[PDB]
Amino acid sequence: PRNATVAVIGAGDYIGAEIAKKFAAEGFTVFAGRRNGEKLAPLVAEIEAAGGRIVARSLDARNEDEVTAFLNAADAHAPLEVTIFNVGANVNFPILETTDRVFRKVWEMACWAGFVSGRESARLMLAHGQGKIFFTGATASLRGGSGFAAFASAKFGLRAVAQSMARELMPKNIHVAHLIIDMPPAAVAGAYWQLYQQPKSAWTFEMEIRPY
Amino acid sequence: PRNATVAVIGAGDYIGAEIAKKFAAEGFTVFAGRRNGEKLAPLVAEIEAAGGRIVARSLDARNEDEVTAFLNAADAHAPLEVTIFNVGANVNFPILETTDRVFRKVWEMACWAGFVSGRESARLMLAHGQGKIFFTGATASLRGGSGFAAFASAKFGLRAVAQSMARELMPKNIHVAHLIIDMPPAAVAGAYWQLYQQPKSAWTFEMEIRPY
Amino acid sequence: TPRNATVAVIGAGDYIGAEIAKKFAAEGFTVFAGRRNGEKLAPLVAEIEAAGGRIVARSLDARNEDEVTAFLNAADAHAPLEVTIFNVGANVNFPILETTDRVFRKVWEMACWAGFVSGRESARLMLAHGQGKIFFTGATASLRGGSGFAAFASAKFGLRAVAQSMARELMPKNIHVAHLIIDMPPAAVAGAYWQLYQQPKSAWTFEMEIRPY
Amino acid sequence: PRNATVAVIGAGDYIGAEIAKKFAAEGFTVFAGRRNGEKLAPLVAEIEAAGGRIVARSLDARNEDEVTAFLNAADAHAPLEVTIFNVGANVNFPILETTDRVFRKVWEMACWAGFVSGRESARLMLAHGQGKIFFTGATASLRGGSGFAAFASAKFGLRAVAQSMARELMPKNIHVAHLIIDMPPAAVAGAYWQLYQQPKSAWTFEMEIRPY
Repeated sequence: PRNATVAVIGAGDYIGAEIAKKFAAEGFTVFAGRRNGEKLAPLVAEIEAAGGRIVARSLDARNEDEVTAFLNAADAHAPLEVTIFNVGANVNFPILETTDRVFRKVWEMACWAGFVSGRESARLMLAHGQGKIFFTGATASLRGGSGFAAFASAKFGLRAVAQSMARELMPKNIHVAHLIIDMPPAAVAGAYWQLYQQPKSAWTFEMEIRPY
Repeated sequence: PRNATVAVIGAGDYIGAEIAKKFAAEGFTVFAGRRNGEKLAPLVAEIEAAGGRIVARSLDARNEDEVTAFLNAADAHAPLEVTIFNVGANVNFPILETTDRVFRKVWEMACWAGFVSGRESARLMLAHGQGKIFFTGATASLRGGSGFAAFASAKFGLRAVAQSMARELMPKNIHVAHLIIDMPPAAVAGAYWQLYQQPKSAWTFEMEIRPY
Repeated sequence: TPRNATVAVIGAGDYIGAEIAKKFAAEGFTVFAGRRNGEKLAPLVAEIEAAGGRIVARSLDARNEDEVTAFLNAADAHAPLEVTIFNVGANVNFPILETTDRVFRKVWEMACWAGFVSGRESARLMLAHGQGKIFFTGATASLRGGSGFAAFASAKFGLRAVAQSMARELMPKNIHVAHLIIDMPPAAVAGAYWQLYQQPKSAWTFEMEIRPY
Repeated sequence: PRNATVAVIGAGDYIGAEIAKKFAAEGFTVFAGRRNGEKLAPLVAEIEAAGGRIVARSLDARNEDEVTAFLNAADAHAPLEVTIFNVGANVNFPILETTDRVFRKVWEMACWAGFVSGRESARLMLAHGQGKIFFTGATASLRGGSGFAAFASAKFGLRAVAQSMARELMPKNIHVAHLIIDMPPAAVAGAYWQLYQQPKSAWTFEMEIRPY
């Protein structure tokens, strides 16, 4: 056991669940959040039967108050050392069929939410003097294809937040990273663990993984 | 001459004025747009003095209904052939001092507004079967520096919108372009004219200019 | 009215190169046009001269640094060298195990080495006049290396770096170094190079990508 | 042991030495090459006192015959499983001062040698049905600065070789990677160990590391 927490913002999918499993398996108390937090009960049982610690919460990440409360709670339980922001929103609409609602919603889910998760984690971590903030990217963080104006906009948006944060906070002992996924959920979790284990002398900001 | 309109969304600054001057000098009826639309009066004087046609309007680009009406007003006067989105927003705040309001407001001015201006320009131009949609970018569209989380996030976001639109609409005879600036505000207006003059067999999506 | 100036077109043997020569000659420059077999430039010379333009055709193997240097020195001696356009392609594809020592070396000599020498020697000549433009033709293989493209992409990436490094050094010294990436009509590429030529120093583009739709 | 060899081409610097020490400690038989192979004698003595296995050879990486013989020698000892190509050439000259001799020598040491190293490694590895081919890059692999025409040309060139080889060979079970440096040399060795440990479902092609 470590006297430390890991926040997994977006433990709904298999990737998010695997990240939770992995950091729990390594002795962190995992705070896991998804929209319908009752659906985390399978994951909790499995992790706790394996002897690991997890606090499951319902969380709409679009809501900045809930994100702040989620992260503050994690840090109150034990010092927050790692946040993994894992909130996707893969949608495709031709530009004319991209509504105001969809564009705003995707930004709120995939960019706005990551900004708030990143800022509030930084606030908690800088008080401890160390920490790691990891964001999940996609190929839409790198290039905007046809139909992906809403989605690529939010993912480019998140990438820029990660960059600016890294420029500011890497010199302040916070490892900001951006993992672009393009597999086993478990392989994504292993990749986050690999970023976690990097020493200060050789930190990677951006990594892309593909399955072969 | 000409029987067609140019919408210059962001005619408030020096760059926006010069673009309005340039496209009017080349025979287009320029629909200029800024916040305080009555501050366009010295520009409207100078342009009409030289024989150019200009319709000055108040415009808050964040408001999607105002943008839609602005672009519809331009098209109703003469077929809309060129939209140039040129909306500022250059701010710097450390991550912890980047407020909810700043982040959301910067996105609204610089990314959301660009998406609306773009999608609505596309609707109108596709009726005429041709047209050009140009977006002004910055170094912050390409990399996020320290303190630039809000601004870089929004410019990255605009880049992805421009990219996705280009992937879909360039095959449908609409030249979508993204002009990155690091000048003569007049030199920027010239660069846009270069992009306008390009034939369909040699269209550039992204062009970056800087002085020496 | 003739400009008292030359343009070196290194690689005037394809349609793109010929159109570049046609364009700069149409705008009043004397074009020095080089291809491996200079006698094959005879139709181009005839066409340019009948339209009122000036052109000197030479045989030039751009892998040969002595020939590149002599070609550029000759152009500058004629009239001040103002624009060099390096347009030496080489699109070839071989799986990695089938990419021979010969193919890899030759593609580098033609597409990268030749560009370095042309660039360096053009810079030497142009800096004496205090101005000039040095343009390099790139490809998508300048930006990413696909399967089978190890030799070609290596040389194109290599050319792009040379261009970047020359630009960082010489743009503040009044040389517009540029890199035009293509993937037409050939007349369109010439237009794009003319567009780059026309840019004022308050707004130069280093790299630009074009494609047809 | 691992009953396998690791070829370190460019073991004459501190980084090269550390890569050798690292893979030897993990039970590989390291084949270490540098221009004067007698200067590897201290490293051999250090690794072998620790219980590691290493063979030192003189190698001029510009010479394709020597590179091929080096890698054949490695594979003849035990299956070549990892090749790490690590031959730098960090020189700076203004363009007019970059001689024919310098531009060619730099390509020969830093690009040509890498190509031959990669092609020959792939030949040997494909016969065993697996392998990893790693290339050390620099910031000059990504952008060319003033004075770096020779170095950046060769480094860009090598990046491209790595890219093409990766596209072709990752589907055929060879992990090709490009580690961009910029720091302790042990940190570089650690990052290559990271890349070695990546499972097939989550391989990264390119990773940048820098110190903080």
